[PDB]
Amino acid sequence: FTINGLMGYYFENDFFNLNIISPTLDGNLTFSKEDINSILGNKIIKSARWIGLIKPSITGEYILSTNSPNCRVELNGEIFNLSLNTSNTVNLIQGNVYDIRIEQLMSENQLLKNYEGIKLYWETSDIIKEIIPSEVLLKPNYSNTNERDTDRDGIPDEWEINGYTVMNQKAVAWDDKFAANGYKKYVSNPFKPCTANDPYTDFEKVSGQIDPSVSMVARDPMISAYPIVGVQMERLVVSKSESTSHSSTNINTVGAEVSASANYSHTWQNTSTVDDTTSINTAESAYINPNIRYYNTGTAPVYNVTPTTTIVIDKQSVATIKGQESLIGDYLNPGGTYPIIGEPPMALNTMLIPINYNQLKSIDNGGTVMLSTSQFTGNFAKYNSNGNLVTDGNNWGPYLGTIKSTTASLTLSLPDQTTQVAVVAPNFSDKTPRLTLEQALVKAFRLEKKNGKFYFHGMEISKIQVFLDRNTNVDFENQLKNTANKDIMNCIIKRNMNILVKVI
Repeated sequence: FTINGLMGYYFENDFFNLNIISPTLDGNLTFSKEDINSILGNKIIKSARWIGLIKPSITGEYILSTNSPNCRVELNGEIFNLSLNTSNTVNLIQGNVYDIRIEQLMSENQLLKNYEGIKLYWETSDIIKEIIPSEVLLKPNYSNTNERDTDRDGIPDEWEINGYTVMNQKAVAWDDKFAANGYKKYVSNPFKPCTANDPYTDFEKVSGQIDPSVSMVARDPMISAYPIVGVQMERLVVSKSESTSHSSTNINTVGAEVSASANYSHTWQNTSTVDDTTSINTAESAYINPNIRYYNTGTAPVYNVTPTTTIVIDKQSVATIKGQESLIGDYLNPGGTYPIIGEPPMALNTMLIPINYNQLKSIDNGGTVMLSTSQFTGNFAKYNSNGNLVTDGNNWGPYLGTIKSTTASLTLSLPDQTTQVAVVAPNFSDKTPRLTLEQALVKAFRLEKKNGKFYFHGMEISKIQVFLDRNTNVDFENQLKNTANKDIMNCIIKRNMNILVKVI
């Protein structure tokens, strides 16, 4: 587990006031001077405070110590460190974890670009001395509490407002110098430990402390962390009721007005071409064997539940694809299929769906079989504080709710297929932050700026079309008219802002 060790906090002020927040791999709470070539003179780090947990591997009398520099330790009941070789010890047991802490207060920074180079060793009964391995050390769960950093989530309101970027260290946003090398600025809320309205928190996200499977686009505190299942068909095979195999394509819906929706679905057509060449009365039905596969265009992964799809023609339903909960070959990987292309699809009527002559004459005239996957998802991955294991919690469902109410839509299809994402954004009609169509299209589909030019792997942006919603269409005629394209920095977004994006 990459994210395994103790979380550190450094301050330029001799008495805790923030400056930088970077994790530590283990007992060596260092910060090489080669990782501060972005901070002005204020490299001479002054104080520090490492918090986190600890889970030994055997009940024994441990002794925490460090080379020198003034420091204290809060190992649940006792103070320690300083520099002494004696100490008063402290009992630690296997299977038990212990919230830590490590104050530091060096006044004179004789070390320019101050290495600080603080080392922490622990000696048990046996004369075995060595830096605490990252196998016993663990970071502090930042996951939203139960029922100056106001929200209480490992960040300062100053950084949540004025923003904060994150290199392999994480720190405040410094316009010029930083965005130079190419870094995504983070905007956050101070009264919502999790703006995107999700399990994970602001700090946890940007840092990475989250589900490894989540889509990189889901690493911002402004970009939700949910999945968006759905079901696609690959070929329908109908016959007589005691053969009509048809290969067709599927598409990702983005219904228009005359949309405050965001559920799941998949339009469908029928290749009316003659696959070779070529007896229905009226009082006859039909037997249809269709095969379909799942799709995950969300920013997260699904585990337990298997959503329920609603197949229909015109408006006349036909069958429903009830998903089997508590059973899945392999999770529904973010942007993955179930089964995967590495296996065979799953026919609704693998080895019934009826229809009447009136329906049989309406399914072939044009061609369309709607599959509107409702909105049902199983359990997700919650970081376990004690053992430090991303395990199957207890459901997803009640998570989608708050999301939509505070997040706006946004779909694509650049890479090779479709990718739906949600973008946090308050409503027009007070704690959230302000977002625009740009910054939203910079953390929704990863499209930064090399030289202030919006690009996608080099691919121009003057090579992608648009597909907003009727509302925003006129709301864009207002937003635009007031200004003039080029700026692209006045195109604010609101909740339920249905938006799509093709590509030429």
